[PDB]
This record gives sequence, C-alpha cells and structure tokens, in this order.
Amino acid sequence: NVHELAQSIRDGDRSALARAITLVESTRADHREQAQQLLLDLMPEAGSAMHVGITGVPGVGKSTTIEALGMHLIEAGHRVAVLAVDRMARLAVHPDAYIRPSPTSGTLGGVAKATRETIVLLEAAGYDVILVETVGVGQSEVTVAGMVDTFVFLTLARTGDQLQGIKKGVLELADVIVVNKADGEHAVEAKAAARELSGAIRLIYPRESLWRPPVLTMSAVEGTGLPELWETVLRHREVLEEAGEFEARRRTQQVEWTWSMVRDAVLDRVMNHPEVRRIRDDVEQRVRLGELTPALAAQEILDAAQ
Amino acid sequence: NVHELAQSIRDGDRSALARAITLVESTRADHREQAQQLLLDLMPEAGSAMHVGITGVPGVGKSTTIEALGMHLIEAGHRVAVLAVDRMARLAVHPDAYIRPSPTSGTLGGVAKATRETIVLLEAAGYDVILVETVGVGQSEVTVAGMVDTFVFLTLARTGDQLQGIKKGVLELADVIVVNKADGEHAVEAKAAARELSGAIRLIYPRESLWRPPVLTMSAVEGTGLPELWETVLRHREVLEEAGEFEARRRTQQVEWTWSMVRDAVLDRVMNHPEVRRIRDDVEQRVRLGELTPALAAQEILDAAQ
Ligand SMILES: Nc1nc2c(ncn2[C@@H]2O[C@H](COP(=O)(O)OP(=O)(O)O)[C@@H](O)[C@H]2O)c(=O)[nH]1
Ligand SMILES: Nc1nc2c(ncn2[C@@H]2O[C@H](COP(=O)(O)OP(=O)(O)O)[C@@H](O)[C@H]2O)c(=O)[nH]1
Ligand SMILES: [Cl-]
Ligand SMILES: [Cl-]
Repeated sequence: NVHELAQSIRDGDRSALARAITLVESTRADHREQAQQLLLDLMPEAGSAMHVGITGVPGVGKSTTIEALGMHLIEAGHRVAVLAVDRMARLAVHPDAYIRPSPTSGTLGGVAKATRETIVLLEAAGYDVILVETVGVGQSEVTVAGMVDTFVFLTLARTGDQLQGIKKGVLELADVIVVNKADGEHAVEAKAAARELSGAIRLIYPRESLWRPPVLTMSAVEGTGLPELWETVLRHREVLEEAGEFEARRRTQQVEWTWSMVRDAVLDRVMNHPEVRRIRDDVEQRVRLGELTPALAAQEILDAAQ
Repeated sequence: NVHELAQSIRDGDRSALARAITLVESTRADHREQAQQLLLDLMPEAGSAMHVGITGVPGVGKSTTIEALGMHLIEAGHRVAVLAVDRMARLAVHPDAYIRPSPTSGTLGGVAKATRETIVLLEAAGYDVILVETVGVGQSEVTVAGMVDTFVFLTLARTGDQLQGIKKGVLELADVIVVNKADGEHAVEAKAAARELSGAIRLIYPRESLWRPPVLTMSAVEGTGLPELWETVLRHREVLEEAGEFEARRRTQQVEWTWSMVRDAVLDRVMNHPEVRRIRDDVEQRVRLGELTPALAAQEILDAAQ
C-alpha cells in the first residue's frame, strides 16, 4: 500500500501522484496516518527542489509573473510546480508544469499543512522548482515565508517616489523585491522607485549583512528582467549554501512548523469551544466598558473552556 | 480593605501606593484576587495618563533621554512615572517622578502584566504621564507597543547614509523615530540620516495614512530637540483623538491583552509540562534528521502532554 504508492510517484505515475495529493488533503484519520507514513518513505526525496515564495497584492501582476517565470524555467530544463496558499493558461497545458489551486481551508493552518506535504510529493515526482504564492490576506505571507528558501515580493510604483500596497509586516520577509510593470511610459517612474527602495535598504540593513535584499525592476508582460530575477534567486541560494546556512534554515523551518501545529491544536480547543464562542462577545464588551478587568476576563474564558 | 486601599491611593498616600504595587506584583492567589478587585474600583482613574513607549538598543542614549524628557515634563507641571519592561539620578530624587525597575520575571508575560496593572495604580495616584521603556530583547517591543498610545523609537546614525541596530520587526511599531546623539562633529551625519529615513517613510507608507511617523533628531545630553519630540507626541494624540481613534485603540489593547493571557495560560500547560520538557530536544532532533515528520512530532508532543 504505502510503500507501493511511493514507488509509483518516484516512477512518474501521475495517477499515483494525484491519489497521494488527495490522500494528504484528506480529513479522515486513516488517510492522515497513511499520509505521514508516505512522507516518511519519501524522506530522501524531500528537499530536492528549490522552494520559492512569491507574494504581492492583487493587481501587482503575480499570475503573469509566475507564468512567465514558469515558462522561462521550463525552457531551461526545469520541471515546475506552482502552489497557492490563499488562470495561467500557458503553464496549465505544459507537461513539465504542475498547477494546484489552494486547498479548501480547514484553516490557514490546514491549507499550509496540505501545501507543505504536497511539496514533498512533487519533489518525489521529479519537480525541481516549487513556486509558492499568496495574495497576503492576514497571516499569509508569514506562512509562505516559513516554507520557502527565498521569498520574492512584488510591488508597484505609484510614482517615482512612492510604492503602493505595502502591508504591515511584509518587507522584512523579502529576500528579493521586484517593482513590476516597468514598461511603456511608466518604466521611468518604476526604476526611480526601485532605486529609492535600494536606498532605503542600504540605510536600514547593516552593511555587514550576509544578504541584503536586491531591488529589481521587471516587466512580466514583456519578459525583460525575468532572467535577472531568476539569477538573483540562484544567487541567494549560493550565498546561503556558501555560509553553510541553507540546510540549517530548512531544518529550522521544519521544527518551527512542528511547534506551530502543537500551538494550533492547543489553542483551537479553547477558541472553538462552544461555550467560549457563546460568551466571548459579551466578555470582550465587558472589558471595553470597564465592567471586567482583562485578567478577570481571561479567567472567565479559561473557565468556560474547563 | 480593598476599597479603603483605593481611596488612600486616590488621596496620594505613597505607602498605600507601594502596598498596592507589591499587591499586584504578588504571586499568591489571595493577592491576585485582591489586585483585580482593586483594579475594578480604580476603573474611573484607569486611562487618565498619557501612555508613551520608548525603545532603543543599549548605547542609544535611552536613560539620558528619558531623564531629560522626564524633567522637561515635570518643569511643565506633569507628574511622571517611568516603568521598565525588560540610573536616572535627576529623576529618582524628584517628588513628582516615579521610578520602578522591571519586576522579576515570571515571564515576559508576567512582567508585562505587572507593568500594565501598575500603570492603573499610578494613574490613580495622580501621575499623568507614563513612560514605558524596553531594550528590545525578544518580544519586548511588541509587548510595550501593546500598552502605549505612542511608541517612540530611538536610533543612532552610523554615518550620514546608515542607521545602526535596527532589529527585525521594529520600525513598523514606531509612531516617532529619533536619531539621537545629534551633537558636536556628528550633528551633520545625524541630520542626513534622519532626512534619508524620512525619504524611506514617504516612499513606503501610503500618502493617505492618518499618521505617518516623523523622524526627528535630538541631543539627549544638550536638550536640543527634546521640546519638539514632546510636541510630536502630543500631536500624535491629537490626530488620533481627532479621528475618534484614541479610545478605540486603548479598548483594542485591553481586549488583545485579555486574549494573550488566555493564550499564555493554555500554551504554558503544554510547554512547561515535565514530559514535554523531557522529550522535546529528542523530538526536534528527530525532525531535523528526517526520522520523524513534523506532524508526527507534533502528535508526540501533544501526547506527552495528555
Ligand atoms: N503594463 C504591464 N501590465 C501588466 C504586467 N504584468 C501584468 N500586467 C497586467 O496587470 C493586470 C493583472 O495581472 P495579474 O497577473 O492577473 O496580476 P495579479 O492580480 O497579481 O495576479 C493584467 O491586466 C495584466 O495584463 C506588466 O509587466 N506590465
Ligand atoms: N554625544 C552624545 N552622547 C550621549 C547622548 N545621550 C547619551 N549619550 C551618551 O551615551 C552613553 C549611553 O547613554 P545611556 O543614556 O545610558 O544610553 P542607554 O544605554 O540607551 O540607556 C552615555 O555615555 C551617555 O553620556 C547625546 O545626546 N549625545
Ligand atoms: Cl490569568
Ligand atoms: Cl496534528
């Protein structure tokens, strides 16, 4: 069963791949146990692809970029999978590309878990580059950052001195920043904004930094700057491997994800408790109104979940 | 008992204040229950001071700044308390200043809880400005940000084009940024770095923002720029009150702190569990070595805590 399924994936049996993917997406406890045995078997193949995260707000040009980058990597001999943690016509028909929409959300955590595990199945099937994308609602960027080696952030220049749609905790996550839509009359403004952002990075990150994120400009549509974006991603990996830090980071990602599953399980028992859900609104109001102190309110919530 | 103690604090009895402060710092369950009843009684006085956070790395000039700002506010008729969540000779002898070192740490959470509650006792005693400081080890800045209205970040210019000691998730927390030590031969470099940081803020924060953080220069030692730092803090409050957003934010801080106490209690049961503490190292190793998947490792940890 489990071990035969692994070998079929290793052989390139696409049907075994899809079976296994449905197997890791499954909510049943027989499938869950099966999924983990599978992932153990496939441990030698785990890690064998480059992991690249790609984020940006809607309208930045993320689909177009991922499509153009996917084709450019396929032209270079890679096999590319694209996963969403939350269309591309050219890529969906290519035999050496794999495209899965984001899985129905048990939670962000459920989707993430499914994506992480599907990454291993795809590495086993021979995909050597995995692009993981997110639009960045809520905790989404932080989640993708924790499963990739290099996190690429796509932005737009509003003008030559302003960027748009930079969310609260996002630049810090970026290993590469791309000012996209640098074509036509707008090319001018995009390059000046990119330079200005380089200035900000030089100002703020210690000169001593092992890696400081490059700012690049690109036209996803025209394909200019795409080769350079890819060289910068490979450069990042090299600098990290060269520091003996590439594998160290992946091992830390795995441990951190272990603990976040422990945290989600323990916190869910409280947050989804029907009695907590019933009183929580009234508890929060009573804190807002000063009728209850926060410590008393916290004790009331813990009690409700007792 | 409880209600008489409140009135003494309200009257300005310093002995009742210290009693109550030891009462909120106490680990016993009779004192804890007493503390919360006290805080309920004092609910009309809660909130009556300005809450100002002040962070920066060691060597920035934070003690000197807090001392100079404290005196400047006392000269203006305020009564000032300074609390640490983790020396000032002039301030420690003034009758209208209050200085408490950081409380011995049950945890960052314990220290924070104690500081938050002591803020209420101080507001009751007539202190109308509370400065809350931290050096920024670990989760410290985020903790202070969650208990103040305006968070002031102190930095140093390494040169005229580089800042120093900017930690991972900190600029985002700042409502005001100060480039300190802008005196002598170095004044030149400090002002150019401040301008450059203003450029970065204009580049990155939407022009539409209700508040975008000002960058100021200061000499804590000479006292130049201190009045201006204080005007900018008052300006922040005004902009927030004017948007009808000042009280809304405080109410959100209280609710968020309620939940973080619930989270700490629930997570501590697992993390401090002796069986979890016994296996955790070996579990993490087995994940690192690929002998265990993360999901299996998480299940092993949850089981150990069963
Ligand atoms: N001018 C220009 N437009 C682009 C570029 N890339 C994408 N677009 C356009 O921007 C719009 C959104 O593109 P899409 O890839 O769907 O962005 P997404 O929402 O981030 O996925 C589409 O109309 C694209 O044609 C580019 O490099 N230059
Ligand atoms: N040149 C200059 N030195 C300062 C200034 N403020 C503080 N210092 C010096 O910087 C050192 C550290 O000051 P301190 O307030 O203890 O910094 P802290 O570690 O952040 O508390 C001391 O030697 C101060 O005299 C300033 O405005 N200008
Ligand atoms: Cl509690
Ligand atoms: Cl689990």
